[PDB]
Amino acid sequence: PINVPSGLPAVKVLAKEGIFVMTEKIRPLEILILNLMPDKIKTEIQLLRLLGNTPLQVNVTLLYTETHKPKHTPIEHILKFYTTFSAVKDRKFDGFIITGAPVELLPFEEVDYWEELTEIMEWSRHNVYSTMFICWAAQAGLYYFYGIPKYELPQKLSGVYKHRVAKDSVLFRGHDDFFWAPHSRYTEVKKEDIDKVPELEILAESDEAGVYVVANKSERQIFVTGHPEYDRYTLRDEYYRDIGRNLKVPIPANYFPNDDPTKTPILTWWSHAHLFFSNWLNYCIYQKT
Amino acid sequence: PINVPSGLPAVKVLAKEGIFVMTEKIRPLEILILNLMPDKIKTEIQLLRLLGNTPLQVNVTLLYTETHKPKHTPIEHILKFYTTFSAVKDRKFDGFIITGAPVELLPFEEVDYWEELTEIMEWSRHNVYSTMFICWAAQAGLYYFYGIPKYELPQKLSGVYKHRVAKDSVLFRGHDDFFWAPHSRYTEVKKEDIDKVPELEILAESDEAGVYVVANKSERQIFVTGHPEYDRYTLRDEYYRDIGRNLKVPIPANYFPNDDPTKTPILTWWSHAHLFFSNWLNYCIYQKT
Repeated sequence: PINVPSGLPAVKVLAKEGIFVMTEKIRPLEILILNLMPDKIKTEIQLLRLLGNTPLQVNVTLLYTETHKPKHTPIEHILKFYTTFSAVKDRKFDGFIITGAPVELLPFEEVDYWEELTEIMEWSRHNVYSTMFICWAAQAGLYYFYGIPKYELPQKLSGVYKHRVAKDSVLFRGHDDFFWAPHSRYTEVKKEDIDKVPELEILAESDEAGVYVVANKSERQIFVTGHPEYDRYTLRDEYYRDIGRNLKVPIPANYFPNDDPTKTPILTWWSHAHLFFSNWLNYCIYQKT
Repeated sequence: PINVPSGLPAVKVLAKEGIFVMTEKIRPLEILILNLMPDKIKTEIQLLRLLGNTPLQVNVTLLYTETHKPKHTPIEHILKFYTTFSAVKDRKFDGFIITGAPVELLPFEEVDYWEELTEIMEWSRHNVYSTMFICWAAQAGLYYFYGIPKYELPQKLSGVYKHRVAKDSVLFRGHDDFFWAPHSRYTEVKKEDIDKVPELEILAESDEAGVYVVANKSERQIFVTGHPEYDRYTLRDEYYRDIGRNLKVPIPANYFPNDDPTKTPILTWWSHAHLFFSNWLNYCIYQKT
């Protein structure tokens, strides 16, 4: 069902979970991913897992900035699998995901590649049917399209938080009254700013985590502040990493049994993640363009 | 997406939840429903809700026994919308749902229409790709195909119960470690009987509710002992009904806030229900026949 570049690590990883990606030649959906994460291989796997759960054919195209300051991912992988804005200016896509980045703490305009991002964002307004913006990207987009500013939090929001649906959307078909989603970020946007923009609507939120999903009335722009796509272990690995660097930090919230980091975490947000991305593909894209 | 008979009440009901059924003329999936419930209109709505959540086209055919002893549903509705085994012997279907019935307390062979049911069940072995059997039907089928007997429970199992996945299946893609499903029945089948039949596998179970989902190795037969398709209110209406008949009975388990029947119930099993029926349609049927 989902099609991806030939040697992508995700193929063999996902193959282990019954998810058989492919690498060969109604029409398939064209889904673009602008991967801004530091661990690009992990994020690929997490997103591809959810784009594949479906009977629709998806073709995935992996995009990067021409500005590369080497973070985690090695240069070879980006060179092999990733393309630039220039090679896709001229195409149109049914969907587009712009992922998080570890960049919350700078003003938007003082990010290396804000100007590139801006051109791409603007382009997606016209060449992508529905664009989804995750984590810091939600903030970048809410800011660039609607003037919605971000704010530093007293401390880091890191854990799994409980949410409710604030406004009906097809995106939340199949949801229970309450669901869980991970958040991991040092900044936030606010109901009170968003509330001043009629084009925007708050679809889900959390008392602990705040605004979670906001969207256009047409749902051609969807802003997600958390990380529904994270693995059971994602937060744990981050925790063990920081602790191993002798940094003192909070145990992620509502994640570890009894808040015990040796005791393995309980997976509570898979259902939401899967429903959410299926609905996007089926309801926000396939049945609309 | 989902197609159904012209005047079905479900059309207008589901239309209220954005689910636009249809009534006109890859090919559509042919899904047969043998509705044995006493409230046939309710069950239609509950099942159609979950068969429709999908990008695949489904055509639904509503089947009944030629034996009718009038329960709840009026004769006019059955006469208008329902057809008999004879009119469908000759067709083949991709999927088939056989629903519950209020019949647990009789031996199988002393049910009015066991012999009709038996002929239909046998037929589905050959003319239906994947057959799903719910509530009492799970028991009828487990019994008829594998010799698996049912047992009376000390008291009635009535509530929402927590479950785990016991064996991996595509049916449970997107599930959390633990999920909820309603059960409402006076009888049960047992791990210990099922365990003696290699063709069977237990896919989900509950410590409180017991065996929940069992299946063929090919998943061409799926047995569900609970009612994932129930509305928020289904258990409440049953409760108010029985209490109004001055019958003393248990408050349904894990359903009412604080076990208070005026306080409205919290919907906790929608996610599971939706994932489960999507997976059936996508993974157990569409990608196989």
